Amino acid sequence: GQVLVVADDFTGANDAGVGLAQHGARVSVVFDVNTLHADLLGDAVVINTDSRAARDDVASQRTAAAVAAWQAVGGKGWIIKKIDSTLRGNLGAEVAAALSAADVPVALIAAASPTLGRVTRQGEVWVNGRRLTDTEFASDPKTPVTSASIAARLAEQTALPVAEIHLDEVRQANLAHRLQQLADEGTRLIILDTDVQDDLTHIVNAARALPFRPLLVGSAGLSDALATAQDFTRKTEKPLLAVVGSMSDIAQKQIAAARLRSDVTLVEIDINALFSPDSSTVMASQCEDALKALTNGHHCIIRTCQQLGETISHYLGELTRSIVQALLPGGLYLSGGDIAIAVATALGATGFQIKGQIASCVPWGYLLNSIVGMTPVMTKAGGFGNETTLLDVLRFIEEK
Ligand SMILES: O=C([O-])[C@@H](O)[C@H](O)CO
Repeated sequence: GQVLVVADDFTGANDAGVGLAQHGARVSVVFDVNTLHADLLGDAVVINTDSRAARDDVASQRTAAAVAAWQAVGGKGWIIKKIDSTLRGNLGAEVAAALSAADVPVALIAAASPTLGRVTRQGEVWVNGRRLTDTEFASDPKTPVTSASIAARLAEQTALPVAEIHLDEVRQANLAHRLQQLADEGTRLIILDTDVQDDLTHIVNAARALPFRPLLVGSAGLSDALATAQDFTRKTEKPLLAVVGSMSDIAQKQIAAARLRSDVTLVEIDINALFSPDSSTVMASQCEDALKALTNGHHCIIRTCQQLGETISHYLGELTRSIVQALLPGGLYLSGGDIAIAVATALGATGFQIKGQIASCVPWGYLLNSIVGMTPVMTKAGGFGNETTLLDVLRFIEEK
């Protein structure tokens, strides 16, 4: 389930890394292949061969050495040779080297990044409406681009047999069978069209259906599709604890948006149960549920489903206090205002030091003199925000 990215430059390495991290990977750029070891392998390793303007033989040697070093410490999973979307550099030498080191029958070259305006049509790269050779990316200063044809570029440095699969054929349900056919026939480099990001999803699904893991070759688009397909477990060390008593439509939508995530757990508070005699045992249960979510790296959303409001706010205050004593969390989000005040009071707070605001409607700071110490606390009034407000709060806590 491990990924190796071998990129030919600084920005390519970073861009691949970012994409992996965004999809839940533990990912690092390792500066010298000589500091690679088994513990660094989970989930992704990125090597920058800094070889775009190097001699072809040097580029080849570095690329192969990166793959070999990863293999030598037990790397197993997927290898992506990150190339320039605009086809600058030692493409053929580096792809051939990576394929040799990978020791599998084929490389899938799916170079497009449609969300960045790079597509592959009939084997040629187009950038924002022009063939690549009618763009700037092709006028030196260091590394000319003499063809928009991926095959033609490759052939400057490698004579490995190639085949192109154009868009209509790419989109067929039998793509994996076609990849297998070409492999069996001795084709080594398979060059695939792409117009939209879904095409890259489809190509990676086909790659995953083969009895070996092909070498992958592409730019940000393919890297993102690979990262997505790995389905990395989303977790955070210090997750948000959210406590929401708001029954507004927008609160439901905000929670629903977070609920879509695999790293979010809801603890639902049946208002009816508050009047039952076993209320305390149920609260103990809800406390346990929240602890289990938070300690296993899920954000935890506690939400309900005159004096009624006060009964509910008091209960949520006591549940929150119970969870804090039982413990984390990375942050505390309280909504609406009645909940914010009831919870603050239950935690012994004397005030709220305001540092700023998230998403134009979520004040944040620290409670003063409370049992949550310097845990960031966020509040939101009932009715405020948009469908992504709570997602914005999750991101805030993830980043700090
Ligand atoms: O693929 C791209 O366009 C970028 O990663 C570029 O190669 C960075 O120099």
